[PDB]
Amino acid sequence: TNLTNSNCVEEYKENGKTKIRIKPFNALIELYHHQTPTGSIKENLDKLENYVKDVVKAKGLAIPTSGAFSNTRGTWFEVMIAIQSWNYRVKRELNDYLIIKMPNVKTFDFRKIFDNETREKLHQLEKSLLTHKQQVRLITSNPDLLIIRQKDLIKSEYNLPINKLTHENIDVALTLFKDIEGKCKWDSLVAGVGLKTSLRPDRRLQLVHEGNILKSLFAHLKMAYWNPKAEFKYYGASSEPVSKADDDALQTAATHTIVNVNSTPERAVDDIFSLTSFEDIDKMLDQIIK
Amino acid sequence: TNLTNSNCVEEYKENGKTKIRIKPFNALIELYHHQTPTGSIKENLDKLENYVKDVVKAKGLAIPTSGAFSNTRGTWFEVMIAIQSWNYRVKRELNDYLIIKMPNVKTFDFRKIFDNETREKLHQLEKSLLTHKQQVRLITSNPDLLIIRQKDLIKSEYNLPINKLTHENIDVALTLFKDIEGKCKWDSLVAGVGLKTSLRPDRRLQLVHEGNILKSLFAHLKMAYWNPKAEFKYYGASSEPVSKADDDALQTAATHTIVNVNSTPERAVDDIFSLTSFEDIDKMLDQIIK
DNA sequence: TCGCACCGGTGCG
DNA sequence: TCGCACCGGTGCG
Ligand SMILES: [Ca+2]
Ligand SMILES: [Ca+2]
Ligand SMILES: [Cl-]
Ligand SMILES: [Cl-]
Repeated sequence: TNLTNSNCVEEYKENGKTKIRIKPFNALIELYHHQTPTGSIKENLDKLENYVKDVVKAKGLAIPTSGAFSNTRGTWFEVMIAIQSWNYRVKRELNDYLIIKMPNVKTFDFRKIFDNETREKLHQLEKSLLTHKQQVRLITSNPDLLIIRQKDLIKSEYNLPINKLTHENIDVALTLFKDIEGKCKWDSLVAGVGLKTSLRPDRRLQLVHEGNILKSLFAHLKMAYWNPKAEFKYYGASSEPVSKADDDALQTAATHTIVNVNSTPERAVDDIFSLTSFEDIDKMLDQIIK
Repeated sequence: TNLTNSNCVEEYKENGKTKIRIKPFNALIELYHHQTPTGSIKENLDKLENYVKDVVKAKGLAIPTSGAFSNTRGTWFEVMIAIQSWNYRVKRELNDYLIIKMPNVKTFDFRKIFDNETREKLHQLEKSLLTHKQQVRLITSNPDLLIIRQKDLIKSEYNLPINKLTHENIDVALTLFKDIEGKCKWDSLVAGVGLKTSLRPDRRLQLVHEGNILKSLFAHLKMAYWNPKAEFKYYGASSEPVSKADDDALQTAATHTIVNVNSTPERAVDDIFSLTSFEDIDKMLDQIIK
C-alpha cells in the first residue's frame, strides 16, 4: 500500500500553482524492476495507467488529464516493443540484424544512419527539389522501429538480454540508434515499423504517408545505384483489433508506383499487425525479417 | 442569465446513468440566430466553448470532456468556413463557381461528384489496382471544401446570402453537395481545402497525404484524357498561427512528380493559410480561385 | 521557449 | 452497432 512514496508522478511549479506530471519511465521501472512485462500488452498498459491513477489518489492529488495519458501510453507501448525487439534478436541469434527504436526527427534525423556516399545521394535529391520556382521537400516523422541487416554493426554487448526494467536498461535500448550513425549502406535498411496504441480513421493515414515518403527516398536510391533487387518494406502495428476499414485504408498505394499501366502497384504499408500479446511481437518480427 | 433553458447540451441515458452531450449546431444557432459570426475566428470558437461551459454549469451538470470539445470545435470551424464560403460567391458574383462543404466518405464519397465517363475511368483504375497478387487501393478522408468551376451547376437559389444561423440555413449549406451528384466533368474540380482548428507535427501530415492522393487520382485523369493543361490544387487552412515547421512539412512533394531528373516537382499541398479573421477566409478564396 | 510525436473521447448517421 | 473525422493536452529535450 506504500503508493505514497512512488515517483511515477511528480509535482512542479507553474504560475504560483503546483502542477502534476506523469513520469512514464519511472512507472515502468516501479512495476517491472524484477521482471519485464509478459502476457497481454493492452492489459499491461491499463495496469500502468491504474498504477499512476492509484499513486495520485493516495497522494491526495488531481488526476492527470486524458491528454497526459495519451502521451504516456504512447511511450509505454514503444518501450515495451523496443525491449522485446532487443530480446528477440538475442534468443533468435540473428547476428546480422538490428531492430532499433528511433527518437524524434530533431534529436536524430533517420537519414543520419546512412554512410557518406548515400547521404550525398540524398542531398543531391534534397538540393534539386529546392532548385525550382516552387520549393519542395520530403518530410515525415521518424519511423518508430528500423530493421537493419549489416553484420559489421553488431557488437557482443547487444547479445545480453534485458530481463528487468531499470533506468539503465531502458536507456541502452533507447540510445542504440547512436551506435549506427554514419555506418549503414543504403540497402542494409530493410524495413520500418509504425507503432500506435490505437488507430482512428485519421491517424491511420499517418502510416500510409510515412511509408509513401520512405519508399520514395528508397526508390531514388534504387535508381542512383541502378539496383532493381533491393527492397524496403513498411509496416503498421496496433495494440487493438484492426478492423476491415483499417485494413482497406492501409492497402493504399505508394503513389509513384501507379503512374503507368504496366507498373506493378506497391502498397505504402506492406502489412498491419494486431499485437494482442508479447508473443505477437515475436510473430511480427518473424514475418518482417524472414 | 436564462442559460438554464438552453439546448446546446442534452441529457441522455447510458447504463442506468444520465450522460451529457454537446449539441454543436444548437450552440451556433443560439448565439448566431440574429447575425452570423464576424471578427476573430479563434475568439468565436472560445465564445462558443464558454457558452456551453456556462450552460452546463448553471444547469448543475458535469463539464464535457476535452474530447467532446475537440469534436465540437471541429464542427464549429467547418460550419463557419462553409457559410462564409457560401456568401463569398454571392457578394463576388461568381456565377460559375461553387465552394462546397463535403460530408464524410461513407455519407458521400467525393468521387460521386463526377459524371459517368469520368466515374468509369476511375473504376478502370480501381479495378486494375486490385488485379494483382498484392491488392492495392487509393483511400483518403473526404476533402473539407471542394471548389468547382461549372456554369450549368449554379442555380438562382444559391445567390441568396446567409445572414443568420438557423437549423434550416445550416442544413442547406451542409447539403449543397447533394445537388452536384453525377454532374461534374473531371476538369471542373479545380481545388480542395483541408480545414483544421489547430495543427500538430503528426496531424499536419494528414493534409499532405490527402493532397497526394487527390492529385494522384487527378494525374490519372490528365493522362486518360491526354490533357496537360488542367490543374488540381490542394490547400490547408488553420485557425492558429502557422509556424515555420508547419510550413516546411507542408512543402512535401506529391511523390509521383519526383521520379525523373527532368520532372517538375509538385507540392502535395500547394499552400497553407492562417485564418485569423473572417476577412482571411475571403482572402484565401481570392488566391485559390483567382 | 517551443518543436516532436504521442492518442483518447467524443457527435453523429 | 460502429465507422468517420474531429482536435487538444500532454512529457521531454
Ligand atoms: Ca508511432
Ligand atoms: Ca479537416
Ligand atoms: Cl525466452
Ligand atoms: Cl458584405
